Amino acid sequence: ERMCGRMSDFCREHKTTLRYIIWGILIAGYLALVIAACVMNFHRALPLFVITVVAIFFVVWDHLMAKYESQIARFLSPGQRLLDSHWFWLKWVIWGCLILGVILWLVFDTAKLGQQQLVSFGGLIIYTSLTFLFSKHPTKVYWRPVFWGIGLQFLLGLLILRTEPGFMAFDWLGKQVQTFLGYSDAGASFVFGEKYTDHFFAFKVLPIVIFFSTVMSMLYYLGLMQWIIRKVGWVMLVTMGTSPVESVVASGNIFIGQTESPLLVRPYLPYVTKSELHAIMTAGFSTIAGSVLGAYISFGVSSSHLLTASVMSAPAALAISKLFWPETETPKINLKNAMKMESGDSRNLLEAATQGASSSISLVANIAVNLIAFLALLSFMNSALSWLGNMFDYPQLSFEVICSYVFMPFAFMMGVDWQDSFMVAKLIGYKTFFNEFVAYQQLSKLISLRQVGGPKFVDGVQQYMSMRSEAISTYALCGFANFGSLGIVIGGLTSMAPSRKRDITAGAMRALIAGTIACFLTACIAGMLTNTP
Amino acid sequence: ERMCGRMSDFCREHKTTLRYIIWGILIAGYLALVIAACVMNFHRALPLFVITVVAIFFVVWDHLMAKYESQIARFLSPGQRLLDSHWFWLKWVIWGCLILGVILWLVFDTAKLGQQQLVSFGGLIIYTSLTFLFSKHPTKVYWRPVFWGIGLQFLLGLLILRTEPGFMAFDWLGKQVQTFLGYSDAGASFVFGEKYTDHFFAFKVLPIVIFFSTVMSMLYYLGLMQWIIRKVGWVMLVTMGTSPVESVVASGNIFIGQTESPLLVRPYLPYVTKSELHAIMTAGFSTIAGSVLGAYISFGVSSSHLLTASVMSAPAALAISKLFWPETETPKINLKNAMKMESGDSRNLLEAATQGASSSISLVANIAVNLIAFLALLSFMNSALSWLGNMFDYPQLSFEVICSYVFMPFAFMMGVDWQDSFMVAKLIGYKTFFNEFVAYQQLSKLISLRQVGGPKFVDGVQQYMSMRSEAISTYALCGFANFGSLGIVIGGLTSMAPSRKRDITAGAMRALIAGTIACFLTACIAGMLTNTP
Amino acid sequence: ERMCGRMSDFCREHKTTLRYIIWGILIAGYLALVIAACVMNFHRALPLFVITVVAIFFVVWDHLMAKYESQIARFLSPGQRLLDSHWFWLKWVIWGCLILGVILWLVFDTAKLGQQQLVSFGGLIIYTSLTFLFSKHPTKVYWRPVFWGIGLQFLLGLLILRTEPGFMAFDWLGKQVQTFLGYSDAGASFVFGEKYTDHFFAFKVLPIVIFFSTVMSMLYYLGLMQWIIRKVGWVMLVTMGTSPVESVVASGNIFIGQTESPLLVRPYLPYVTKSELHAIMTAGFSTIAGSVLGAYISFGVSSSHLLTASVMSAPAALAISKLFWPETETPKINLKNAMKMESGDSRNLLEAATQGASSSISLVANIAVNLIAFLALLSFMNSALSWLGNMFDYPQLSFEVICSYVFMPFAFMMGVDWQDSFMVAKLIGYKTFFNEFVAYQQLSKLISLRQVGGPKFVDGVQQYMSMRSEAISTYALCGFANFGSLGIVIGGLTSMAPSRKRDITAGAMRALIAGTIACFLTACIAGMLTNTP
Ligand code: NA
Ligand code: NA
Ligand code: NA
Ligand code: NA
Ligand code: NA
Ligand code: NA
Repeated sequence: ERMCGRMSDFCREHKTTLRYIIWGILIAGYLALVIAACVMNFHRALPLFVITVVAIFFVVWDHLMAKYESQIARFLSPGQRLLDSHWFWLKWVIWGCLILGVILWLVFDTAKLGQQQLVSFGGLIIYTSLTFLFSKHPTKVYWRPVFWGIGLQFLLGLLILRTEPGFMAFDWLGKQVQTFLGYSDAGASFVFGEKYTDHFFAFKVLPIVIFFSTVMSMLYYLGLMQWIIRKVGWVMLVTMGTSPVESVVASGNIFIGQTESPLLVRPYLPYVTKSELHAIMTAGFSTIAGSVLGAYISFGVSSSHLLTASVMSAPAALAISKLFWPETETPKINLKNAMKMESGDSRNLLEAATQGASSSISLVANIAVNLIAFLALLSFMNSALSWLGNMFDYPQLSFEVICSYVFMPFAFMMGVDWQDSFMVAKLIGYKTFFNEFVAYQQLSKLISLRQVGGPKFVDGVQQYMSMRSEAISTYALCGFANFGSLGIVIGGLTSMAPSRKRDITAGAMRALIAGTIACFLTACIAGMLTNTP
Repeated sequence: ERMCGRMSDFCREHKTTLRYIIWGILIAGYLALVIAACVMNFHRALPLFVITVVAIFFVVWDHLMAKYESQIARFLSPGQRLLDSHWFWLKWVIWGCLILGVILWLVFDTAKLGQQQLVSFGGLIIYTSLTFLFSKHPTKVYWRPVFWGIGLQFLLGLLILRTEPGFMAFDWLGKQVQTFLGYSDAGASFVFGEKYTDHFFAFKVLPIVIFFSTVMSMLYYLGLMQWIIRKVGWVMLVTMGTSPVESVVASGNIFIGQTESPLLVRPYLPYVTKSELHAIMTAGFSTIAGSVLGAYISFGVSSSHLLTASVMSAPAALAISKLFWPETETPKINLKNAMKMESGDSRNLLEAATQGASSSISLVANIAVNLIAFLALLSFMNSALSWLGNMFDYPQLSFEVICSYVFMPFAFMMGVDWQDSFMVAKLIGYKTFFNEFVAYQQLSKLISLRQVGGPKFVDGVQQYMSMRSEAISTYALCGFANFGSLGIVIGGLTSMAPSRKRDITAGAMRALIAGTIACFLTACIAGMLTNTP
Repeated sequence: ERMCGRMSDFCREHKTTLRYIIWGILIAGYLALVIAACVMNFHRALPLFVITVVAIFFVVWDHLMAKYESQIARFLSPGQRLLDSHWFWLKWVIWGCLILGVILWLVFDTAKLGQQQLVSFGGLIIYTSLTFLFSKHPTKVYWRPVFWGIGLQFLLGLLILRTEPGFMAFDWLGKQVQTFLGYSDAGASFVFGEKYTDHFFAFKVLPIVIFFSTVMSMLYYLGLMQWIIRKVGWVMLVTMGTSPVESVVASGNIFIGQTESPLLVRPYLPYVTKSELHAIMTAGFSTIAGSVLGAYISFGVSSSHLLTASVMSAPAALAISKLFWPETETPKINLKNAMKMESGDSRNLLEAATQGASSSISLVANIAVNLIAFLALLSFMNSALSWLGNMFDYPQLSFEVICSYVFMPFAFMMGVDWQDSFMVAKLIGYKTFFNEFVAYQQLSKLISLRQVGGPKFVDGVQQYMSMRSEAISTYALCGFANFGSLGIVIGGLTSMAPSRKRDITAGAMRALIAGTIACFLTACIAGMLTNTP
C-alpha cells in the first residue's frame, strides 16, 4: 500500500493549503454565478448582488477589526483623553442640548399629534418613577443605562415608525416571515392530510412552531445567530455600560426563549452577581422567541410591530432591571468569556435540523395542553361569576368586566383613549393571568372585526377599537411574563446553576414585574410616536 | 431613603397584625356580599348561604378540636375506663344484638326482595371465606378491621341506596360532575376546532382528563384534598384499628391514582411493614382516580354509582388486605407523621394549574396507545380463534365466548341472575386482561342498547341486560387491577423506596387479587341492597 | 392450620413433578385438539398440523443438540482432520470449481437476460473494489467473510427469486403481514373514530407502528425472536468466520432497530474491538426494524422485496464491514456469552404488551415531526433554487434535478437502465439527505402511477419507470443510513458504553458509508437476477 502511504503523506504535509484552495474554488464558483446572473439581466439579479455585497463587506470588516484592533484603539486613545479632559464642563452642554431637543420634539410633533401622545410620554415618566420609588437600592442607582436605554428605544422608534427607509425595511422583513411560515404546509398536508385545515390550530399552526425551531437550530449551528447577537450586545454594552453577560443575554433573548437564552453563558452563571441574575430573568420575561412568532402572525397580529417590539424590548429590559435592582457588587466575568458561546453538539446541518425538530415536541405539547386548561378554567370562572352576579341582578359579571376596570389605568397611561382603554385592559388581564397566546388570539378577533367594517357599537357594546390601540396592545403583550412561568424559569435556572437556588428565587418576582414594566415602556414610546387616524 | 427605612421598620414591627387585619377585611367583604344577596332575595341565594354556613362550622370545629384536644380527651377518659371495666361481659350483648339485627334485616328485607339478593349475601360470605383460607398467615388474623370494614360498607350502602337524603345527595353530586366536565369543550373547540366532535374520544374525552388533572392539582395546592383525606382516614383509623399510614393511603386512593397516592407518605415508606405495603398496593388496585372519572361518565356510566363505589372501596380494600396479609410486626410510624402530607412545590395557584396540565400529557398518551394496542390484539385473537374453531364446525369461538363461561361463577355469586351472568363475565374478562376503559366502553354500549328500547333477543342472542346487573357491573369494574399494571406499580414504588424492592415484588400479585376481591365485595353489597325492577 | 402446612409440605416435596405433569396435560390437550381437527377434516386442518409438526421437530432437534453435543463433535472430528490434511491441494480444486460455476452462470443466464444484468454484476465488482481501495487497513484484509457473504447473498437470491418454492414462500409471508397490519384499524377506529381515514398517515399508519412494536415486545418476552436470531447468527458465524458478537448483532438487526439491537450484547460492549464496533454500527445502518415495515407496506411497497432485502442485508453488512475495517486485534468475548440475551423485566405477556405500546410513543412522535420538518425544508429549498435558477432563464432548477445527475452513476452501476437511472437517483437523494420514509413515499407514488396505466411520458417528462427498477430501488432504499441519524446512534451507543465514546465517534461515518454500500450490493444482486419484462 505504498500509494496509500504517499497519499497520506501528501495530505498531511499540505493540509492547510489543500482545504484553503478548495474553499477558494467554491467562492470563485459562487462569484461566477453571481456575475453571470448580473450580466444576463441586472434588475432581475439585484437582490443576489446586494446580499453578496453586504456579506463581503461584513467579512472584510470583521477581519480588519480582528487584525488591527490594537492600532485602532491606540489611534482612538488621544481623542478619548481630550474628551475626558474637557468633560467636566462639556457634560452640561451636551445634557442641555439633549433636554432642549426633547422639549422641541414634544412641542412641535407630540402636541401636534394630540393629547394621547402626550399622555403616552407622561406614562413613560410615571412608570420610570414608580420603578425608582420601589427600587431595591434607591440610593445605589447608576443612571447612565436607564437614560441610554430609553434613548435607544426612542431612536429605534423614530427610525422604524417615522422614516420611510426603516418603515419599508421592516414591512419587507415582516412580509418575508409570512412567506416563510407557509412552507410548513407541505409537511402538515402529508402528516395530517388535505383535511389538515379542519383543525386549524393543531394541524396548521403548531407545525409552524416546529419548522421555526428547526430553522433556528440550523442557524445556531451555522453561527449566524451568535454573530448578530454579538453585534447588538456590543452596541448595548458600549452605550449603556452594562456588564457583558447581561448584555449578551439581553441581545440573545430577542431571538431565543427565556429558558434557553441563559445557555449562552452557562459556564459563567455560578459567578454572576444578583443584579446580573435579575437582569437575565427580566430579559427573559420581556421578550418572546422566534419559534412562536409565526403563530402570532398566523392569528393576524402585525409582523412589523412584533419585530419592532422584540428589538425595542432589550434596552428597556436592561434599563428597568438596572433601575429596579442596581449593582452593588463587582462583576467577575469579562467580555471575551461572555461573547464566546459554546455551540451545540451537532456534527452537521441535518443533525441540527433533527435536533431542532425533536425539541419542538414538548413545546407544542405544553402549548396545547396549557391552552386547553386555561380556556376551560376561564369558562368555569365566568359561569361561577354569572351565578354569583345574578344574586344582585347583575348576571353580566365576568372576568372580562372586572379586568376592564382593574387594568384600565395602565392602558390609559400608555396613551390609549378613554373608550379603548377598557378593551385593552381585558387583554392585559388575559396576558397577566393565563399567557400571551390567549391575549393575542383575542386581539386577532378584534383586528378581524375592525377589518370587516361592521358596526362599531351593537346594543351599546363596543365591538372593535382603533388601529393605534391595536399597535399599542401589540407592543404591551409581547412577552412571556405571567405568574405561571415563574416556576419553570426558576427550575431551569437552578438546574443550570444549582448553587444559586437561594438567589434565583429571591429576584424572580421582581424580574417578572420589571419585564411587564419594560413591555409597557415600549408601548408608551410606540403610542407617543404613532398618529391618530 | 429615610421614608423607605421607616416603611420597612413599620412593616417589620407589626407584620402579624397587618396581614391579619387584611384577611379580616377580606372576610368581612365576603360576608357583606352574602348577607346582601340574602337580603335582596333569599331563595335565590340559598346555596351560597349553605356553603358559607358549612365552611364556618368546619373552621370553628377544627379550631376547637386543635385548641381543646387535651380537655376533651380527659373528659372522655372516664367513660372509656368504665366501658373497659364492663366490656368482658358487655361484648357478648353487643355482638348478639348485631347478629340479631343482621338476621332480621335479611328475613324482612332481603328475602322480600328476592333470591338474587340472598345470593349476593352468600357471595359476600364466600369471598370472605376464600380470602381467609388462602391467607398468608391464617393463624395471625385480627378480625376487628374485617368486620368493621364490611359494616362500614353496609352502612354507606344503606345511607346512599336506601334513604331519600343520601340518594338525593349523591344524585346531585353526580349531576354536578356532568356539568363540570362540559367546560373542557371550550379549550377543545379552539385547539381542535369546531370539528373536534369528528374524533370524539381523542379530541373531546381526553381533554376532560386534562382538565380534571388540572383541577385536582389546584385543589392539592389549596389543601382541601388533604383535609377531606384526613377526616376519612381518621374515621377508618378509629373504627377499624388500622395503622395511620395505610388508613391515609386508603382514604387518599379514593381521589388519587395508585401511582401517586403513596407520595402522601413518601418519607415514611422505607420503614413500613410488609402488611402496610400490601395494604397500600391493594388500596391502589381497588380504586380509580378523579382524573379518569369524567371519561367513564362521558361513556354513559352512572356517576352516582361510580362515586359510591369509589367511597365504598377503601374499607373493603383495608379489610381484605388485613385478612389476606395480617400484621405480624410492630408498626413504627405514628399518627402525626402520617397525617402530615408534604405539599408540592407550587408558588401560586396558576403554577399548580400548569403543573397539573403538563403531567396529564403522558397519562393521555399512554391511555390512547394502550387502547389502540389492546383492541388490535383483541381483533387478532378473535380472528385466530375463529380460524381454529372452524376446524370443529364452530367458527363462533371467541374471547368473549370463553370468558362468558370462565368468569360466570364470580358474577353469579355477586347476585346477577343466570341469564345476565354470562354477559357480566365478558366485562370481567375485559377488565382482567386489558383494563377498565375497555370494559366500561362495552358496558356503555349495553346501557345505550337498553335505553333505546329495541328487542332484548335477536336470533337467540341477548342484546342487553337489566339495570340492576348494570349497577353490579359498575361496582365490580371500578378499579385499576389488571395484570399489565403490576410492572408500573412495582417500578414506581421501588423508585420511591429503593431499599424495599424485595418486599414490594413479593406482595404485588396478592395485592392485585385482593383488590379484585374488594371490588367484588362492594358489588355484592350493592346487589343485596338493590331491588329487581 | 395443619392442613395448610401439609399442603405446603406436599407442594415443596414434589414441586418438579407437579408442574411437569401440568405441562404434560396441557400438551396432551393441544395434541387432542389437533388430532380431532384432522379427523373431522384433514384438508381444512392442514396448516395447524404443519405448524405442530415443525414445532415438534425443532423442539426435538434442539434437545438432541443440547444433550449430544460432545458425541456429535467427536464423531465429526475425524473428517475435519482428514479435510485439514488434504486441504493444501484441495483448496485449488474447490476454488476453481466455484469460479467455473460463476462463469457458466454468467454466460448461460445473465447474458441471456440482457446487458443490464451484466452491468449489475460489474457494479457488484466495482463497489467491492472501491470498498477495498479506501479500506482502513488494506493490508490486513481477511477475505473469507467477504466472499462468503457475497455467496450467501447470491444463494438467497437464487432460492427466493429464481425458484418456485422460495418465491411462493416469501409471497405468502408477505401476504400474511398485509393481513396482520389490518388489525390496528380496530383500535384506530375507536380512538380516532370512523373518520380516522380523513387523516390517513397520522390516524391509520402510525397505529400500525404501535401494534407492531407491541407484538415485537411480546415475542421478545416469549423468547422466539432470540431463537431465530441464534440460528441465523450461528449460520453466519460458522460460514464467514465472524466474531460471535457481531454475528449476533447482525442477525438481530434483521428484526430490531439500530438503537435497540446492541442491547442484545449490552454487558460485553465495553470489551469489543474497534472492528466489531464498526460492524455493529454498519449492521445498524444497513437494515430496518420490524416496527416500521407495515408503514412501508401501507404505502404500497412490495412486502416480499422488503423481507428479502432485510434478510440479505446482514451478510452484506458483515462483508462490507470486514473489508472496510478489518480486524487487527484479538476478540475477547466468546460464543456462549454472546448468544445469551438478557431478556427484559416483564413479569407476564400483558405487561410486555403495555411496555411495547408505551415505547412506541416517542417513535411515532419523532417520525411525524421529522417528516414535517424535512418536507417543509424541501419546499423552501425548491423555492429558493427556482428563485436562483430564474436568473439564468432556468426556473426548473430543483433538488430533484440536481440529485438526478449527482447520484445517477450509482443507480446505473446497480443495473438500472439509462432512462430510469435518473429517476432512481432522486430516490437515492431523498434517502441520503432526509430519510427512507420520504423515499418510500415517492416510490409508492411512482408505483401507483405505473399501476394506473396512464401515459409514460407527458410533455417529455417520464412519469413512471419499469417494475425491475422499482425492485432495485426497494432493495437500495432499505436502511436507516442518513446523515441525521449519526448523532442519535453515537449518543445511544455511548450511553450503553460510556468508556468507548472516543472509539464510537471515529468509526460512525465509515459505518454509515458501509451500510449504504451494503444496500447497493443487495440491489446489484437483485438486479442481476431479475429479468426485463
Ligand atoms: Na426571549
Ligand atoms: Na417585549
Ligand atoms: Na386510586
Ligand atoms: Na373499587
Ligand atoms: Na436494523
Ligand atoms: Na438493507
